[PDB]
Amino acid sequence: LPALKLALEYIVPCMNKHGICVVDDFLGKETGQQIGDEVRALHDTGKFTDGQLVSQKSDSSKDIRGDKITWIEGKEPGCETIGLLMSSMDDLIRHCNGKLGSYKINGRTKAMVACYPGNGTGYVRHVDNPNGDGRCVTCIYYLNKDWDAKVSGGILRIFPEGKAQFADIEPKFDRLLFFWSDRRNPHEVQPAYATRYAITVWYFDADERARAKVKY
Ligand SMILES: O=C(O)CNC(=O)c1nc(Cl)c2ccccc2c1O
Ligand SMILES: [Zn+2]
Repeated sequence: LPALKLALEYIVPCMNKHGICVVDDFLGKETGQQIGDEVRALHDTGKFTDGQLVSQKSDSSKDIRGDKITWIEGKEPGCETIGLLMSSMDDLIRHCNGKLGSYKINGRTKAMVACYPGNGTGYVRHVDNPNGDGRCVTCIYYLNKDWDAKVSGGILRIFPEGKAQFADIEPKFDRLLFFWSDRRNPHEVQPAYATRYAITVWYFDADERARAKVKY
């Protein structure tokens, strides 16, 4: 489907009504696989950090670390398909401008590739942008083939601001996700028992970002 059709007939209305939207088979198998290879290459070549310090025991040899990350601009050699993913995300956002709430997106962060090693670590409940730093939309792309939460866990659980119920999102291969970055979407990553890859990009609202500068 053309970016515009997907955006106008689904993303725009979905976001305004739910603020949490999922798009499966975003780029297709071939492209998704190539991205998976680039991300795996980054890992195998030691480009990721050692992982978030989860448990710092008296002894450091036994320390437990979680999600590993690496920032990608999208033009570096070996990550061009990722840059392509980022472009696809952008073209999609552009077709939504003026329709995603009253926000006016004028920029984004670089891509943050994250890898949960599968040692039972997850990510505590949190809000991406709780202090109004400009980020209005969180965009996540998953690259995990044949991922079964019942077996590997790693489920993304979001707790919509008012609703009681929460939404469980599986980090399925070639899946794209959109959700408001503010306090309306507190979320967390349940313990992952298998290698879990995801690529995140945050979009900035023009006004919020402009005055964020003031307050720093
Ligand atoms: O990956 C997922 O399905 C959900 N991930 C997150 O919500 C998430 N959020 C933040 Cl702010 C960070 C921040 C740093 C590293 C990983 C993060 C992460 O996976
Ligand atoms: Zn988050």
